Amino acid sequence: SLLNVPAGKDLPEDIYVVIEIPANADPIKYEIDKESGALFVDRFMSTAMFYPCNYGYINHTLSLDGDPVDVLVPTPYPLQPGSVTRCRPVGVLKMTDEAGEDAKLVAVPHSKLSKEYDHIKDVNDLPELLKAQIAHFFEHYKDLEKGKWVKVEGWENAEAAKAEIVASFERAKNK
Amino acid sequence: SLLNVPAGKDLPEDIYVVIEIPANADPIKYEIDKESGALFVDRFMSTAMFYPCNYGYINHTLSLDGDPVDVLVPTPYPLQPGSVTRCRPVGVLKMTDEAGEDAKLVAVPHSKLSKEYDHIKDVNDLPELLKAQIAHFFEHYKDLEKGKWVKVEGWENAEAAKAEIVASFERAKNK
Amino acid sequence: SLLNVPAGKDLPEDIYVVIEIPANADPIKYEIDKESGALFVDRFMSTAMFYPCNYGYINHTLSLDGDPVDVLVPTPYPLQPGSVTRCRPVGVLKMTDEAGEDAKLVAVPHSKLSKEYDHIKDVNDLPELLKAQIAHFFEHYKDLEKGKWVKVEGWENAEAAKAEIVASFERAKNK
Amino acid sequence: SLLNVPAGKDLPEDIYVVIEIPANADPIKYEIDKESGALFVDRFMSTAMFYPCNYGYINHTLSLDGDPVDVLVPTPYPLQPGSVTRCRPVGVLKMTDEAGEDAKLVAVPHSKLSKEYDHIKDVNDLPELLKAQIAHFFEHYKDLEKGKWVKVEGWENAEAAKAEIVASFERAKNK
Amino acid sequence: SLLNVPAGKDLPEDIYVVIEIPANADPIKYEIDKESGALFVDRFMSTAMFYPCNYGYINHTLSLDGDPVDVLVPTPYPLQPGSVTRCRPVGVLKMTDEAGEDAKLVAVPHSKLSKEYDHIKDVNDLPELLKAQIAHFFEHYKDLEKGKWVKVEGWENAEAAKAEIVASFERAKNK
Amino acid sequence: SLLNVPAGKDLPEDIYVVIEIPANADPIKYEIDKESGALFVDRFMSTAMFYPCNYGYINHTLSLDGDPVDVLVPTPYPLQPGSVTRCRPVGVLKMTDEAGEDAKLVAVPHSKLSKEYDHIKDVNDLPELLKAQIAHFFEHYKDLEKGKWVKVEGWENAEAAKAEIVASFERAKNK
Ligand SMILES: [Ca+2]
Ligand SMILES: [Ca+2]
Ligand SMILES: [Ca+2]
Ligand SMILES: [Ca+2]
Ligand SMILES: [Ca+2]
Ligand SMILES: [Ca+2]
Ligand SMILES: [Ca+2]
Ligand SMILES: [Ca+2]
Ligand SMILES: [Ca+2]
Ligand SMILES: [Ca+2]
Ligand SMILES: [Ca+2]
Ligand SMILES: [Ca+2]
Ligand SMILES: [Ca+2]
Ligand SMILES: [Ca+2]
Ligand SMILES: [Ca+2]
Ligand SMILES: [Ca+2]
Ligand SMILES: [Ca+2]
Ligand SMILES: [Ca+2]
Ligand SMILES: [Ca+2]
Ligand SMILES: [Ca+2]
Ligand SMILES: [Ca+2]
Ligand SMILES: [Ca+2]
Ligand SMILES: [Ca+2]
Ligand SMILES: [Ca+2]
Ligand SMILES: [Ca+2]
Ligand SMILES: [Ca+2]
Ligand SMILES: [Ca+2]
Ligand SMILES: [Ca+2]
Ligand SMILES: [Ca+2]
Ligand SMILES: [Ca+2]
Ligand SMILES: [Cl-]
Ligand SMILES: [Cl-]
Ligand SMILES: [Cl-]
Ligand SMILES: [Cl-]
Ligand SMILES: [Cl-]
Ligand SMILES: [Cl-]
Ligand SMILES: [Cl-]
Ligand SMILES: [Cl-]
Ligand SMILES: [Cl-]
Ligand SMILES: [Cl-]
Ligand SMILES: [Cl-]
Ligand SMILES: [Cl-]
Ligand SMILES: [Cl-]
Ligand SMILES: [Cl-]
Ligand SMILES: [Cl-]
Ligand SMILES: [Cl-]
Ligand SMILES: [Cl-]
Ligand SMILES: [Cl-]
Ligand code: NA
Ligand code: NA
Ligand code: NA
Ligand code: NA
Ligand code: NA
Ligand code: NA
Repeated sequence: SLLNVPAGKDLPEDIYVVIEIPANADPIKYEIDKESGALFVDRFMSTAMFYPCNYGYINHTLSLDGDPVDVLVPTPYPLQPGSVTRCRPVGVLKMTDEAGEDAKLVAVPHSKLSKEYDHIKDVNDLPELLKAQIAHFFEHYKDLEKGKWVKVEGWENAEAAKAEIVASFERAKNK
Repeated sequence: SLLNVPAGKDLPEDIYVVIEIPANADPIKYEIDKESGALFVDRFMSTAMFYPCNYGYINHTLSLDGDPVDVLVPTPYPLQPGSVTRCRPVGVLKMTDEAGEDAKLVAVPHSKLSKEYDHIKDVNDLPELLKAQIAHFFEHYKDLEKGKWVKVEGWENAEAAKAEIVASFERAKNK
Repeated sequence: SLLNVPAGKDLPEDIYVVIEIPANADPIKYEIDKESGALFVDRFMSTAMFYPCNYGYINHTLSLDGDPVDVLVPTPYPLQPGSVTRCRPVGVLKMTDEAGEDAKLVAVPHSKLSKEYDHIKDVNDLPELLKAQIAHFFEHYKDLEKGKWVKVEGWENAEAAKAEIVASFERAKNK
Repeated sequence: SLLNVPAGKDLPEDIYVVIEIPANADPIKYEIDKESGALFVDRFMSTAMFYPCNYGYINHTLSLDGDPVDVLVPTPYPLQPGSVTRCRPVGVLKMTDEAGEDAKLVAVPHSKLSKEYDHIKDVNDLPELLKAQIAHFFEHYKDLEKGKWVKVEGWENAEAAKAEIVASFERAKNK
Repeated sequence: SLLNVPAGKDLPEDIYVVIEIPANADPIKYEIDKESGALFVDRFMSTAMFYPCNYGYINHTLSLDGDPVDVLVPTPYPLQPGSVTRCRPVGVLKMTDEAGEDAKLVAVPHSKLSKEYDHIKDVNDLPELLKAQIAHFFEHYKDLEKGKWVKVEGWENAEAAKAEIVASFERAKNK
Repeated sequence: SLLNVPAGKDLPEDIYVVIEIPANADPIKYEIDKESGALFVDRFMSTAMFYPCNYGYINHTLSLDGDPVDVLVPTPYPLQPGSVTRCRPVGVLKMTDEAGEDAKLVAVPHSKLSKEYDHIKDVNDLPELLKAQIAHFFEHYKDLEKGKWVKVEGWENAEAAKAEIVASFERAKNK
């Protein structure tokens, strides 16, 4: 099932991301259920916003927030919910929510899937417009949901992203 | 797998529906296979009709027709086949087919997913147009399939819907 | 051409809206060009937001901002850019932008097109979620465009909407 | 504008059809307005049905019902509303509605656009499933609209279709 | 899971195909992973081409190339990735790639799903345009991927397709 | 109508392109008719290929092939057929077809529509993958259409593109 997919072929540079929400999609927040492996509806979003990239997680990781590491994956065409993509981390957006710190990584399709993103090596290589759009999304998408809130802090580099992956992989392994 | 998803967090008011057919979709009737959990094509429909809401079933239920309880779920945007949505029953359409009685429940997204449908408490609160469209769909979608037929009987209330859920949950539990 | 379509069969209660941007669409702001009648791209929006309803204008009207009256039209399914829909005003959102006051009307499909929206008679009958989503959209969609900004003021009723239509129709007639 | 497009390069075998409603579309009945050339919404259909082929009319024709000849055009992919396709008539479905007789022609893409439909020479060459789906659509799509109704009579051949085209072209020419 | 679906109810005439890539889709080559049953991205294709039919495989088969038998399934509407369709083989396209011979079967929806394809009994009954489009796709889709290449050889009949199914089913059974 | 749209606000650097075919679309080749301004179907393409960018022309230009200048416009989201986009030329692909030389320009959305493409100043700044995909498309899309053929020659720079625009604008002006 999706529950058995590796974290990656060679973490932290070569990872797999399980997609929950496609790019360019309707505002339905899906989440894989840890017990069943099934895709559940978490929310029908109240804001007229959409996730700016495909969105999902790295299996077999455990962040300090109790969930697997969250990742945004830009692609040329939107991915299927429940599919798995090989990727390479390039940066991370830090933010604070009602529960504490959080982080949203950005990882690009691995070179074996396409050469398209090979030129993006670190966070400064992501388009400025894309980074601004991502920050604005996380800052505002919960504006109409009482109880949940997000304050965006700022971007960090690929080494910071990779550190989150390794820390969270080792935490899961040792759980 | 989808085979392991609960009937609901607190039946009959708080249920899960496993979606087989999205709203606003092409006329492909999908059904989850009980053995494998996979989504199979049942039919490429002959009529130029579409399911009027997302359509699926309540897992771990057994109706007198030998299948899990059938449910229609209105949503703001169409759901993914194979996804699971938390919902609240509000009414039921009774009908007769080539095999006997049947029923098609209507359940709305649970308040935790969105406040949108909180105002729909019972069958009289569903829009008249939606109810008429649903009845017309079930009356006619099999008009060109020899062997299968449906005669729509009429709507009943949320208590009737809830009774079907409980009866069919207890039948499954006791199988 | 679109340039020759009436303001309405019986203003201000029975109007036509020329659609520029569909509901549930990609974030491309289109505008009809007054000279040619053609649909031009105004902007590829920087924010990950979408217009919450179909959006367009009432032909043969002139508001104090120099443009025809702006209208949002909820529909069951998204409309085609460049199409024309008969509608009935129900409310108006007032706002301030870099140039001055503005207003975004809401008008629902006319009863002759469908009975669906007949129950919405005034602004209090629009769903609260929809109104909040609309306000949030206009408050934030220009957050990443330097030079353009919007501060949302608040909703007014169908009589206020109708007054804007009549004032702007008479201004155009007298230009 | 669309108002100036010919009936055809060589009627009745080689015609142009102005498309109003795409195949595989949402249930929005569009109609071109004779005065403006603009695409208007006629109806948001109440039934959960869709037009089985692209649907439109032959310009510069006048049938006994006061409108241009109505035509269904099967294509491999859905057409744009307002576009024009070169086609060849192959058959006609006769029907009675609240106003009198009507007819819905079927015309296939001309050989110059594609060889795909060259094998369909007459009404017996259309797939049986397609013909049944078309008849069922026209029989039922107005089932929930009070005031409008349709009783389907039966299919006739390409010569019958061609006769309707010629009669209606000559009626328009002589208006 | 998808891993447990039969090869077919009555091979080689009555088979199941697990769909990986829908018809009319974006150029994302998906493949089910043998270990997990999950849908992985194999490639973001470099060419502006799309798979001409739905594409997938027959479970519990093993061809000489080490993978299950590959099958193209024409349908009236595109299928969901990960869904399963009952079908009937009608022909096979032979080709050579960087690793050796290959074959791409064509199988049509089984009569129980629809009567639409019952008239296609053998390879000569497939439309010429469809066969040419399929051959051209496989000849060119890898033109921009270094390392992978395809030279199309030619079509063979339903008996040849059926022989591949049986040989590959027996090879798997005996592994 | 579309017939009255300028070539551009300040040719050759600041042009308008009238879109005929969206990005990421079905394989339907549309062309605006010079007489009517309407969008006609030219071809239902036989190959399983799609135009790699939005495609259209510069109005009020006349190339040596008798038609307005042809332009590809990359955008973040596909454009509407018949819409008009302000753009800036960056390069040109030269090719030979059954009638003689041809050229396909590439122009990016103007800075006023978005900052996204400001970094693309000349042909070397276009992604290599995109350029290869475009060349491969034009080399192969007519492979199954008898009578029409294309041999791709190679790319030239923004000055070459601009020269084509000016030459063809002056030819039209002087017709
Ligand atoms: Ca979308
Ligand atoms: Ca998560
Ligand atoms: Ca969080
Ligand atoms: Ca997290
Ligand atoms: Ca915030
Ligand atoms: Ca649909
Ligand atoms: Ca069922
Ligand atoms: Ca039944
Ligand atoms: Ca049942
Ligand atoms: Ca019936
Ligand atoms: Ca959308
Ligand atoms: Ca405006
Ligand atoms: Ca303004
Ligand atoms: Ca205004
Ligand atoms: Ca603001
Ligand atoms: Ca559709
Ligand atoms: Ca008509
Ligand atoms: Ca009629
Ligand atoms: Ca008629
Ligand atoms: Ca009838
Ligand atoms: Ca497509
Ligand atoms: Ca395979
Ligand atoms: Ca191979
Ligand atoms: Ca193979
Ligand atoms: Ca080759
Ligand atoms: Ca597409
Ligand atoms: Ca051209
Ligand atoms: Ca040419
Ligand atoms: Ca040219
Ligand atoms: Ca060539
Ligand atoms: Cl792992
Ligand atoms: Cl993306
Ligand atoms: Cl990589
Ligand atoms: Cl349970
Ligand atoms: Cl729905
Ligand atoms: Cl609830
Ligand atoms: Cl007027
Ligand atoms: Cl809407
Ligand atoms: Cl009204
Ligand atoms: Cl004419
Ligand atoms: Cl069609
Ligand atoms: Cl022909
Ligand atoms: Cl088996
Ligand atoms: Cl297909
Ligand atoms: Cl069969
Ligand atoms: Cl000009
Ligand atoms: Cl593009
Ligand atoms: Cl510019
Ligand atoms: Na909030
Ligand atoms: Na039947
Ligand atoms: Na701004
Ligand atoms: Na009726
Ligand atoms: Na290659
Ligand atoms: Na050719």
